[PDB]
Amino acid sequence: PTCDEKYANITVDYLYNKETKLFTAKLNVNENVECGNNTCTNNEVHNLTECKNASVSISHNSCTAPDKTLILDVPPGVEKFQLHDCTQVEKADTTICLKWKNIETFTCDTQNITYRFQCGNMIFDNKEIKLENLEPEHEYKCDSEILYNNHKFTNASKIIKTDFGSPGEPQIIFCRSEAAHQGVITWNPPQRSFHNFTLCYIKETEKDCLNLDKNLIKYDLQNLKPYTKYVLSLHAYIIAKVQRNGSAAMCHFTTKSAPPSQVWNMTVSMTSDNSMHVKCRPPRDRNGPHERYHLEVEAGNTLVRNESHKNCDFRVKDLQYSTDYTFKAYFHNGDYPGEPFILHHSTSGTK
Ligand SMILES: *[C@@H]1O[C@H](CO)[C@@H](O)[C@H](O)[C@H]1NC(C)=O
Ligand SMILES: *[C@@H]1O[C@H](CO)[C@@H](O)[C@H](O)[C@H]1NC(C)=O
Ligand SMILES: *[C@@H]1O[C@H](CO)[C@@H](O)[C@H](O)[C@H]1NC(C)=O
Ligand SMILES: *[C@@H]1O[C@H](CO)[C@@H](O)[C@H](O)[C@H]1NC(C)=O
Ligand SMILES: *[C@@H]1O[C@H](CO)[C@@H](O)[C@H](O)[C@H]1NC(C)=O
Repeated sequence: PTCDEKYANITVDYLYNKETKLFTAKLNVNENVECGNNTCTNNEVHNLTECKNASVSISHNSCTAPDKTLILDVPPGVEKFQLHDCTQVEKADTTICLKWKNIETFTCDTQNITYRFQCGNMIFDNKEIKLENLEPEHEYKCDSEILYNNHKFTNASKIIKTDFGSPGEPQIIFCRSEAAHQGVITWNPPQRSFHNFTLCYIKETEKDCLNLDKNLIKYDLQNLKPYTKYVLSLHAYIIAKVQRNGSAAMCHFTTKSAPPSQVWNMTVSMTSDNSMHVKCRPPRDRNGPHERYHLEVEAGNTLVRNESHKNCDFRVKDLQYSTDYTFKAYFHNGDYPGEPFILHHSTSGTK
């Protein structure tokens, strides 16, 4: 057939010379072809400017006239594109973002420029791509190429590593309280890589948190309130490109009861010449399960009266006249009594 017939579907490969900033067009043909005015030694058209059309008329002894007129639509310079890692730092442990950047202008129409990627075995067609649900602490090879009129003119590879993902959780051997103001937590460290621990103890109203060293596996909880339930939470964390907290292990205990605080604002007031009215306010810290107010009346370093009520209101009647009395009032929570509030008041009249 005609050379236009034999070479109607001829393909070209573009080879960039970084030193000259010029392209070579390699004609994809077996036989040593002849080119018109312009020479094509071997089967290569040399020194082509980027983004400029060149015409080549192709013939061979095996085909007749007309010659195959081939238009070389030369691509942009390879150094005008850069493969950039756009990965979001908060999601670096499970994601990859890659994007080609156009670092210098070129006159070629961008509508004929296509970008391809292969990450693992997934194939993408776009200027930028995103991979999600990646396993942390792994390495992946993402290959990419750029096409002009579906012809590859450049390519690159990017090897990416995924950051440090979620450690924890630690295992509690036991968390208990053997005292009223103290508690303890015994645990085992998690198998994953971590930087430190976080302990939080929650009571009814307050929540207190602490950062402990990664080396210790026991914590002595000090300065606790008697007869109160504490919900402990222990988790491990790591400082990667962002802080990553692991799962939290939970445990609880109620601290032991203790003697209550002293009763508040105790008063003794005369109701007659031989009778007193004793009243006080509840202790700030009851520290126990039940409620009871006790009154001890002493005279001459000897206990003369011992009364108890649900409320701190005592009417001490029919006492001896002209006698100095000691009034010891205290709360009893059911488990322990409180330190007595001591007041002295003497009776009037004469015996
Ligand atoms: C293009 O891909 C080939 C493998 O297909 C590779 O050998 C070559 O180095 C890549 N080019 C660049 C500049 O990364
Ligand atoms: C744990 O936290 C403290 C601050 O609370 C910090 O000074 C210390 O360096 C951390 N430990 C480790 C091993 O990173
Ligand atoms: C991670 O733990 C720290 C305390 O170590 C806390 O301030 C932060 O809010 C926690 N974040 C999450 C998402 O659990
Ligand atoms: C005790 O009660 C009296 C009378 O109500 C009051 O003036 C005083 O401020 C109270 N003291 C305390 C410590 O609450
Ligand atoms: C007063 O009675 C209480 C309640 O039974 C008792 O615990 C306490 O010992 C008595 N006081 C004295 C000084 O005996």
